[PDB]
Amino acid sequence: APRKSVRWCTISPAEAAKCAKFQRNMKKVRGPSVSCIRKTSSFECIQAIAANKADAVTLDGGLVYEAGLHPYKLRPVAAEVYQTRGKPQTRYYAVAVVKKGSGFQLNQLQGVKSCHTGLGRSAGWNIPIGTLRPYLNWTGPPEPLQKAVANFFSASCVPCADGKQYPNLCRLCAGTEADKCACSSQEPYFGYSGAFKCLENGAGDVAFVKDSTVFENLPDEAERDKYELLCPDNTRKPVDAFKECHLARVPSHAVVARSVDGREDLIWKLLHRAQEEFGRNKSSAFQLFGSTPGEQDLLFKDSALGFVRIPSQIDSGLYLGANYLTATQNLRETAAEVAARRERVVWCAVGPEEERKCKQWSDVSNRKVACASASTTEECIALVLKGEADALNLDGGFIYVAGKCGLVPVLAENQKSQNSNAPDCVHRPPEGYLAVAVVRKSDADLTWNSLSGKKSCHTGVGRTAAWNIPMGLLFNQTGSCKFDKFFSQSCAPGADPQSSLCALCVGNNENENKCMPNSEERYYGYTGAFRCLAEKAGDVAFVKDVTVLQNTDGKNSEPWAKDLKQEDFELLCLDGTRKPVAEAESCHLARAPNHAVVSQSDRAQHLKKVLFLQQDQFGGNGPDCPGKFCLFKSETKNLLFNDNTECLAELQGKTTYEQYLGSEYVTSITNLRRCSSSPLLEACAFLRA
Ligand SMILES: O=C([O-])C(=O)[O-]
Ligand SMILES: O=C([O-])C(=O)[O-]
Ligand SMILES: [Fe+3]
Ligand SMILES: [Fe+3]
Repeated sequence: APRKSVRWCTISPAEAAKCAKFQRNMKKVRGPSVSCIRKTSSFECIQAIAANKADAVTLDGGLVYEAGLHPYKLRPVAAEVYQTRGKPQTRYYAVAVVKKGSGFQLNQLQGVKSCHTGLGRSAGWNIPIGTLRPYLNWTGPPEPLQKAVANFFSASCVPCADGKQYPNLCRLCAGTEADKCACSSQEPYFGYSGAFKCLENGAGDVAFVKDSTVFENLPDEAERDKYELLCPDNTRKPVDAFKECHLARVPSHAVVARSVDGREDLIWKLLHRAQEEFGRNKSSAFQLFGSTPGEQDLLFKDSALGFVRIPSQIDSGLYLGANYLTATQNLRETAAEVAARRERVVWCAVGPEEERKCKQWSDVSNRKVACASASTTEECIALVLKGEADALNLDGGFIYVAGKCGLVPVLAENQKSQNSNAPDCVHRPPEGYLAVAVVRKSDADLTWNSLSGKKSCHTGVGRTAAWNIPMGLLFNQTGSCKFDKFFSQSCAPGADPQSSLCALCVGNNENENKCMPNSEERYYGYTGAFRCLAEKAGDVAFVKDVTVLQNTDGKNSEPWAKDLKQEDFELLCLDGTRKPVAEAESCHLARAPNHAVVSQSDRAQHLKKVLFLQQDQFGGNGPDCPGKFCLFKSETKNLLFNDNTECLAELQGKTTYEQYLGSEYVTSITNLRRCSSSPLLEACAFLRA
């Protein structure tokens, strides 16, 4: 029944002390007990936490990165919230502060003395150095980055820098005997504030710090006017114009904990009580976000508004973002590797079969396209968000998720529509597809109004024609969020493997991977959803009209398909009526938006280019189509794109998910959410907050 204490990790005496002050006042307030361990650098704490010696530590974005790397695998539990000069924030701008009357611009730092927070930190190293890589004249990875920087900066103070090999790196650092250049507050030039004393005490010429460090030290606007900011456009701007004059916007410091058995909630309990009891002028007996003048930013960031709990799918990569991640991974890659990645396009393929086709696409494209893969669509989208993949075609349902996370639709699928299959396609307005409810002509008993307790087949949970269109209509007539109870048993890949929804599913061939939301599940997709209805494992199938047409009347030859005939099938009309498959225009549940390709608004243009070429080579009228590759085909498995796609068309203006999906559907998707939400949809609300 009782639950233990959080062992907080400290890096230097002063910090140990404050930590003790913290433990003290905490028990005095009969709140969660703390313990204070002692190491000599955050790098040491990461190790200490990973080896189960400590439990938490506040870290800078840059170290969050290091922490989440393999051997350690830590994860950000809570993020500090900040000033903003406006609305509080979990992001800050890294900047380069300089004195007025020094003349040099950003592209002229060669030979200057520089003061840095510490080796490894966002705005004290990762951001400025990455920005200055182009002037470093440095090989790449085999050659130590430090050997590069040390040669550029005439002398600097970069705490934790191997001053033994690179003495120019520690040169300007003040600090007694072995105190000099320490990776803690021992070294007086450590952190946003030391980087500023090192600047202000005229020891260096430029300081790479946070957007507020100046104001944190110069309360009087007169003091400030003696300083300026190096803008990335080789101009200088006043210290208060950081929104415009910044090297970059990094994510806030965070409290990291182990990934397995890290006691996240003990940690959050602690912090929650601490803010409430000692945060913003709660107390006077102890102040959490305040430190001494000899040393600042002790334990946490002085004057942080508090913390926000970080959701649980969120790992360092998702936390940092593509942008930050890339630049950080960039300082550890050669110019060629970097350059390579920026020009290829990395598709995310979902599950085993999509990846094989992806591999073919790769070789046949002479690697203009490379591949990445994940078992589930959300996993692909996360890859798209960490920046490991660049795009993936998605169904209305998930276009919505992608959008909620800030990805935009690039181009949309255009099935072999019907008017003039001349060049129209790429400019043909996407016309969507009719979602329908299909039942066999046999069970003539069955109708819309008698679906209750019958068995059902679904393409997948989260998808338009299956999930989103019927479920949204039923939840209407039934007023209940009990989705797994409406239909007797069902198959809807992606559902709880232990719920009724996963009951009718079958897994792959030797029946493993039952219910998985990918091709492994034989009943996944519009095809699988139909097979289900057809192998008599289900009574009603929710797919788009065409699905019937493309698998009956010999068209599909797979054992199950072969003998089907469009005649054996009918459509359940909303008004209880029944019409044959072909009648669909007068008996559909709804008209959904074509699947569409999505990417970060960043890559969209490049992405569009490559896609327009690739599809011109192996597309619907691709010259090397049957020849060496057909992008839009896969033997009815609908791999990567639907097998009836003529081309990937323009969005006709609909450039945001809300515009693309349209008012109604976006709405209709939110109402349902009243019933359910997802860890991704949840992780993104935070990340895009
Ligand atoms: O933490 C740091 O050093 C930074 O943000 O620059
Ligand atoms: O993609 C789906 O599942 C659909 O359109 O029904
Ligand atoms: Fe920082
Ligand atoms: Fe769809």
